[PDB]
Amino acid sequence: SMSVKKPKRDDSKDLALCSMILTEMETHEDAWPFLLPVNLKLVPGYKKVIKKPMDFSTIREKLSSGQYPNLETFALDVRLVFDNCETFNEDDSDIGRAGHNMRKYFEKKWTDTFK
Repeated sequence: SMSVKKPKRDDSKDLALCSMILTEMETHEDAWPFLLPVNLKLVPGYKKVIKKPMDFSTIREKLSSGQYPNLETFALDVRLVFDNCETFNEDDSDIGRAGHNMRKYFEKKWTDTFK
């Protein structure tokens, strides 16, 4: 509350560490469905169904331009990429399996880096 604060967690490395995680996601072999925005002209149904499209390149631009106020907003966009993927793709498809794998990969890096 006013003049009553928990001890200050060091957040000065968060930007660099989120960049490193994102590099590792970008370079994973199953990253291909997620690297670029879904082409809303060429993929029927995507525009209407997925209210908030997200992809790694868009996260990279937002990161590089100070559009994440803190590490939680960064994790919310990463998770959005995988939540979108599950919304649009069957579990038993290459892209559906890609999303589950990437989410797992992300969550481990996240826990090991910050928890």
